Amino acid sequence: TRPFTVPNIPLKYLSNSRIPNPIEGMSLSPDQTQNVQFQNGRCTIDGQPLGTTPVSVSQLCKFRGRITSGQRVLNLTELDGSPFMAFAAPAPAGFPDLGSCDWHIEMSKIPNSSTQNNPIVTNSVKPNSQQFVPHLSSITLDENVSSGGDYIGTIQWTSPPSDSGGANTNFWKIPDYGSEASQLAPAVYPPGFNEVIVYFMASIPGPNQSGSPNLVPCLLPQEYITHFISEQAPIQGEAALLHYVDPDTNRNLGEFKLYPGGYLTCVPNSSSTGPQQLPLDGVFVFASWVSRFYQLKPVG
Amino acid sequence: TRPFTVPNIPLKYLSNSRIPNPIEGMSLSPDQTQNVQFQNGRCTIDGQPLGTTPVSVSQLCKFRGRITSGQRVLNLTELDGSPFMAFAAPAPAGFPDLGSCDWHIEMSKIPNSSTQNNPIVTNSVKPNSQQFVPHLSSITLDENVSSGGDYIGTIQWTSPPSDSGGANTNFWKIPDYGQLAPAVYPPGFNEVIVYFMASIPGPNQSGSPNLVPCLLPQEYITHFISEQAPIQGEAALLHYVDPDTNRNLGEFKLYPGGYLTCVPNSSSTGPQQLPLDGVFVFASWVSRFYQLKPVGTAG
Repeated sequence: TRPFTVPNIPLKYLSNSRIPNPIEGMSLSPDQTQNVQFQNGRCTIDGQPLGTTPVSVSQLCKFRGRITSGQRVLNLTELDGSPFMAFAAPAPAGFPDLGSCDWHIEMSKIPNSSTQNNPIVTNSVKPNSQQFVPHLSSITLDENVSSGGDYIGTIQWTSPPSDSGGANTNFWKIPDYGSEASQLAPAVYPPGFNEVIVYFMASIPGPNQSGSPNLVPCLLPQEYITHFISEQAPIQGEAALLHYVDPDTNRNLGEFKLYPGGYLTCVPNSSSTGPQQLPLDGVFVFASWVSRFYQLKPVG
Repeated sequence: TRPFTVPNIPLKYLSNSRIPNPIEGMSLSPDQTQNVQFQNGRCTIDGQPLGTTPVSVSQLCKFRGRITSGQRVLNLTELDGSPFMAFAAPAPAGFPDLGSCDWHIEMSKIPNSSTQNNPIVTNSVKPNSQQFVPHLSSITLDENVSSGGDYIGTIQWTSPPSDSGGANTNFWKIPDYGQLAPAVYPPGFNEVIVYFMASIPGPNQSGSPNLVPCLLPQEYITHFISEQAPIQGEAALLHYVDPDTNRNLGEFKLYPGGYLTCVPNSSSTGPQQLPLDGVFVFASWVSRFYQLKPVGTAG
């Protein structure tokens, strides 16, 4: 019976699980009653990935598809060029889940066949548009692509969403996949007992209305998810009790519950306080399996 | 004593350890006896990173530094903005080690303070140029930078090196940094080093796939760093296993230094022939003299 483990690595060295960028911080949701329905960075702690969650940071917040010369319709594939059908997920593995914003994308043809010239095409996507239908293997870009072929790309930068009545960037949202998308990873809610969900923050370039850090929250560092996928440790409680340990002094900085559904909660010591003030060079370590009744020591 | 293990994940879901890009293939070197001296994707199998090798794909083939408005000199820090300690490493952790090419980069100021406009600045670096001195904590870009500040970026695309008598792109080579992980040689007994290939955008003179080689999947390196399994022989005998049938598809030696080897069954055949949906499984610790069953189709 394989014991449950999380990777023995300091947080500051681990990747966000919605964008392939280093974790800079832990944060609460602006409203702490708020639910999230992220499709990337979703994994049960016995190693079942949910929604669009890929295995590797190398497949995270990427898209692949065929576009016809001088046209705007990207016909989406899996990132290996395999056909995608949404029988089990809302979009291909890795597909971005960055809601309430415009995507300014970069991409290039695969494989390379060129002997000179810049292979990079920049373009943009309004995921609130009606022909944003990744659930049907299709999205339409804003500008025509001169050279047809097999394109792999990523979100280069984000901006507040178009045709939204001047709404700000809001990375706590996900896109509409459907037009109806049925295979979504379920929303996650704060599960009672004074507990709030903890989010791992990373920056992506892009302007926003406040001229502030452009931060994407996720539920779990990607390397945790890859661990769980390889390990497949059986769940033997209603939640996994975790310590955020300073690896130099061996001292516990905070008690946390990691629920079987793959989200982490804590009790903040106040609103002036919480995992926001914790250093980034701590290590999460499994203590024991507890019930959901289990009451945590306030953090901070 | 944590027994030695390798992640239970098919190769095709894993990342290159020199570029943050999915593994597409295994390949031998152009001369199959040639040494390599990659600074990224270097890690002992008991979990010691070597060279610039980062822990995460998130930090891989990336740079950060300060630029003054109207200058070309990028003064390097670590990726979190902390000073580069020039003496522990050849370059900040995750700094690209792609030699024998021009780098066409993209970068942006961190943190964002902007309310409109595109934040991406593009630019060029000749790593073979005079002022490519990362060891001395700076590189010089080809184009002036309008707007000074703290920049983080990556290699967007590669091209054959400038000022090189028209040499091709050679991803088997590193730049001169101006404390290197040591060179890796085939160890003998007709063993060749096995390389894991990923695509980065860019033209080459062959007009063919633009593939970077690396010694280990990054997820393998991250596991070793977490597990720190003690080394209990001169080599970790591995099997490349088809997880559907438990079929053994080939025997490999994983050296403590962090390179994989096989014996190719002929000059034109070997690991390049293997499917990418296998899993590497630790079998046993063996002596460096252990003779591998040759891999690949018989002559």
